[PDB]
Amino acid sequence: GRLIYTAGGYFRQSLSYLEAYNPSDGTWLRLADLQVPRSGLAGCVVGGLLYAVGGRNNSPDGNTDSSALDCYNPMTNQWSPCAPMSVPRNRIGVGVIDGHIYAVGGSHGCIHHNSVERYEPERDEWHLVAPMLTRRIGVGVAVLNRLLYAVGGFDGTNRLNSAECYYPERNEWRMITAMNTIRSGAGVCVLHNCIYAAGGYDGQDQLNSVERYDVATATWTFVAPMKHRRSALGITVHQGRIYVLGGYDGHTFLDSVECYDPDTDTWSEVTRMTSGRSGVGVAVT
Ligand SMILES: O=C(O)[C@H]1CCCC[C@H]1C(=O)N1CCc2c(OCCO)cccc2[C@H]1CN1C(=O)c2ccccc2C1=O
Repeated sequence: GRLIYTAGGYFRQSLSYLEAYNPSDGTWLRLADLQVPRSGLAGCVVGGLLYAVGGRNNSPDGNTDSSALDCYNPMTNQWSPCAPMSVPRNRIGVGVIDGHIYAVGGSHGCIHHNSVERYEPERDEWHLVAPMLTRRIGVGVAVLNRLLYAVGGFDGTNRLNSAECYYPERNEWRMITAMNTIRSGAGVCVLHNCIYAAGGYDGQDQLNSVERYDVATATWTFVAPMKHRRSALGITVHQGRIYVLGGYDGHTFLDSVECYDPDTDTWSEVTRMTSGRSGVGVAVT
């Protein structure tokens, strides 16, 4: 009985919502709020515990980029703060290998990070690893074949279609094939040995198209597009299906949740969030 957790987001100001969707019965749970409201964060799971990483607190009182790591235990319904990152990271990407959380790219004020760092839950310590070849904010991250892929984003001057690949054992980055479309704030995940890149922003318009990286052929190819255009969308996989949650379409903050079936190559709206939002962090446990 794994649930889809969504944490934080933005709608007029940065949000503190933690809510859990159940794809079996379609119910939404109302869990303990984040201690600090955050947008542009990322979510992940290690050892049955949900982690909220980075982001930014937009309010009427002002703006503050977050270096925070906070840990949620579904058994206790309690948020506990963890050791902070070396620097604040808004519009962050996150991935997990051997129960270690990688925090990739993002912004602090005018700075656009190429730097990367790794968290050890057993020691409660962050440590820097080799930096990315490109500065990326709004970067999508995916873990495949025990390698951490960084996909798309924004380097301060240009929106990016390029992508690169981290090698944990060698501690080095390597550029892979570039995407068909330029994407910042895309939903990036792994399903059936492929990296999917859904939606995002190309510089002009928000996108509904989805493309899929195959490792053997080393090529990106398009699959069925989403019903609604969206950037800054939450994304995850649950029982062999991709779920995209919310986002921004240039005018509206979406409450819509669409679900991809790779067998039929079709998207469909499975539920709606309790309110519309963009820039959420998502994970499953
Ligand atoms: O971070 C920010 O300074 C804030 C500024 C206020 C709007 C929210 C937030 C933002 O700008 N976000 C959301 C996070 C995010 C992102 O993070 C993914 C990890 O969770 C990756 C790529 C792009 C974005 C953007 C998308 N976005 C909007 O929602 C939006 C609304 C109105 C005008 C322009 C924009 C826009 O550009």
